[PDB]
Amino acid sequence: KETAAAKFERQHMDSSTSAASSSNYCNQMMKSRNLTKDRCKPVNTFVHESLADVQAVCSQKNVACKNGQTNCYQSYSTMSITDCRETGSSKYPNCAYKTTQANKHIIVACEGNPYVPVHFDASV
Ligand SMILES: [Pt+2]
Ligand SMILES: [Pt+2]
Repeated sequence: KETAAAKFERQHMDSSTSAASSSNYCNQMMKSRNLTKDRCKPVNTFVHESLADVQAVCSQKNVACKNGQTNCYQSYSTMSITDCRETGSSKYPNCAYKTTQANKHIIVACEGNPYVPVHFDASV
C-alpha cells in the first residue's frame, strides 16, 4: 500500500515547474495524480518546491492542525503553490478545476522517521 509520505507526494508535490503553466494545469495535474479517478477531488494544493525545502518545514514553526493534533508545522518562508478548486459546473467523470497560482506559507502534518509531510493542512 502507498505510505502516507508517498500519498502526500502524489497529491501535493509538483517539483517539475515552479508555478502553474496555464489555467489547464489543475485539469491535467488532478488527472495525472489520479485525483479524478474515483470522484472529482474538490480542493487540492500542489507545492512547486524541492522535496528538501517542503520536508524541512517539519523543523520550522510548530502549530495546531485543523483536527486539534499538534504535529503541524508552518513554513517560515512563502512557497510557490497552485490551489486547484473544482468549478460549480464540474461533473464526474468530466472534472473541471479553477487554477489559482500563489506564494504563501504552507502548514503540513509531519510523522514517521524520517519526519516528513503526511497531510497538507492549509496555506496562509
Ligand atoms: Pt509571511
Ligand atoms: Pt494522517
